[PDB]
Amino acid sequence: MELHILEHRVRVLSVARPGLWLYTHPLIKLLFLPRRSRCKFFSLTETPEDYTLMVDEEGFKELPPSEFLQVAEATWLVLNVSSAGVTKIARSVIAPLAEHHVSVLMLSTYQTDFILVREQDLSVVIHTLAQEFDIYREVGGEPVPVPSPTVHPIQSPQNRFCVLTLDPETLPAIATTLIDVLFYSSSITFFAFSLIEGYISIVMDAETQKKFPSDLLLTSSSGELWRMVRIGGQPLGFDECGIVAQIAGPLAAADISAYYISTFNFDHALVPEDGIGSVIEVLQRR
Amino acid sequence: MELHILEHRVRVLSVARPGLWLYTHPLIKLLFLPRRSRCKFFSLTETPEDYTLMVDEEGFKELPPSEFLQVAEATWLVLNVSSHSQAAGVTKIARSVIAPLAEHHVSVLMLSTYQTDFILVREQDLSVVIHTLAQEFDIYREVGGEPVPVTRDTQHGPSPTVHPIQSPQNRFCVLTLDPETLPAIATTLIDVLFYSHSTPKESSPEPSSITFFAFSLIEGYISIVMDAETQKKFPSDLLLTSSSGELWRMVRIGGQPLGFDECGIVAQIAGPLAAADISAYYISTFNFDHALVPEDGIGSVIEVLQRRQ
Ligand SMILES: NC(=[NH2+])NCCC[C@H](N)C(=O)O
Ligand SMILES: NC(=[NH2+])NCCC[C@H](N)C(=O)O
Repeated sequence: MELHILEHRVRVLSVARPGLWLYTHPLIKLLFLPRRSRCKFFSLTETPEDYTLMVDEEGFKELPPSEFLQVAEATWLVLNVSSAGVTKIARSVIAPLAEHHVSVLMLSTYQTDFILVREQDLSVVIHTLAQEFDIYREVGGEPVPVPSPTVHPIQSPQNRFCVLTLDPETLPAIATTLIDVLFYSSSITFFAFSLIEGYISIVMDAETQKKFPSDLLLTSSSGELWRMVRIGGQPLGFDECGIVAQIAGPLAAADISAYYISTFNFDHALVPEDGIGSVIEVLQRR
Repeated sequence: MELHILEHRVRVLSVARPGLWLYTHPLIKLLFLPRRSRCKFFSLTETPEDYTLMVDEEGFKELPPSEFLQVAEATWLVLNVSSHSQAAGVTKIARSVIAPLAEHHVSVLMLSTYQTDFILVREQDLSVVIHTLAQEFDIYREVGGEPVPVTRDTQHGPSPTVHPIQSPQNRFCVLTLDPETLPAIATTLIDVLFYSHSTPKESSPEPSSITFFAFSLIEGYISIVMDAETQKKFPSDLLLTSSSGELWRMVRIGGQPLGFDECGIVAQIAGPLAAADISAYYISTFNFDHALVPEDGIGSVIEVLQRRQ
């Protein structure tokens, strides 16, 4: 098993909903126009609270400072396990990093699971994981060999979610709908779009999927729908460890698959829709 | 022949290039989202100076005031002559519409599109317009999308002058599009309009290039005026031309910003072009006027227009 430190230096941002209009011009650029910036890591998540942006240093330069725009304190590095679910790395990655006081942010996409850590913790990350993983650093597309735990409240909306991908050539065909959804539109709004290393991933409501032109959004498991578990009552911050470990741990022990996405304020786990009853019950035992 | 007063009340605006960030949200909406606006008249023209908007009262509400937004005084009414019974465009109406309105001191704004030629007049001038044109035209007013017969019914700018002209070397296309195919060109249209390098604002009788891009959605119909080089950026089988071979040269009519009060600017261009039977589309922007003539006729046009007095 290999751990890869990817060639991305990511900043974590919050755009306040009343001030999204101001970032329309830079965000349209990052969403749709790859020749217009050197951005290679772009992730946008809409929640009721805010729009969460995970973006590299180059994409970060597109976004001017304002009262509507929060920036998390550190530069984040991106981790990836190779040879689509967080359950499989709960014991090997998530729990050991939580135990060694390394704070994470999660980004599950259609393609793979990204684990983000702060630049300051890389030495601790390597030390913790060098024994189990062959650790590689991505340079020029080539692999090169190298704050107190709390039980958090959980809730599940009735929304049914799809984890989707797209042929990068067909992105222009969904542009107007994606613009409409993002900038102009128990229930909780959740919309995630990411463009990472040319790969498109979209997390979407079943009702929102109806708005898109047919036969463009692709998935290997068509009709596989996911229920959301929202994690935290208060805003979670970026210092507290063991939050992902509280969720992925019991789910791995029950052998239930999960996507995991961290927003600026809250954590979000996606579980198979018919297994939601088992999931709530399993997590109730912490 | 008939003259139709269309069912539109228009405001004329200028968004300065440095203020594009503030207006991207309202502009994208008006361009691509017909369900989210009651707007039935939207015209956007990119120049090096600005973005000129001609928009109805409903679309006008989407645009908040700022140091980057300039709005003309008047509410404008839209006139149209359907004439298909020889030279094309505003040349068809130079003698019948444009010259008489100038003589009776009615200031105009022109918007030639793929479909037809729109003549914009200030609301306060409608009585004079009808009186000037009733003898030649059967005048109708659009009410609920149906024609209704019209039987009822001081200068504050600079003196009329001969305005300096220049002809940029760009080759322009007048294009339409199936409205159902607008989503397919959206990203390219966005890229061209809002994210491209434009020609500097800072003389030449024939400059190499000027930035000029016109898009309009009026009563469901799309019109695009575009550089021939710019056309290559778009996907292949979507833009519709109706021309095989010959394109259009711009004559920019300028000097000082033309304002909205001086009359006889369109007349001093369209009048001689009619006398020389040259096809002309004519687009007014916030600051300047733009005549499009057949590219092979450009030498004749310049020669004709330099005999103005
Ligand atoms: N803003 C957030 N979503 N914070 C929670 C992320 C997970 C937490 N830092 C952990 O290491 O377990
Ligand atoms: N802003 C302008 N483009 N003004 C010039 C428009 C033509 C002028 N008002 C005329 O009646 O002849």
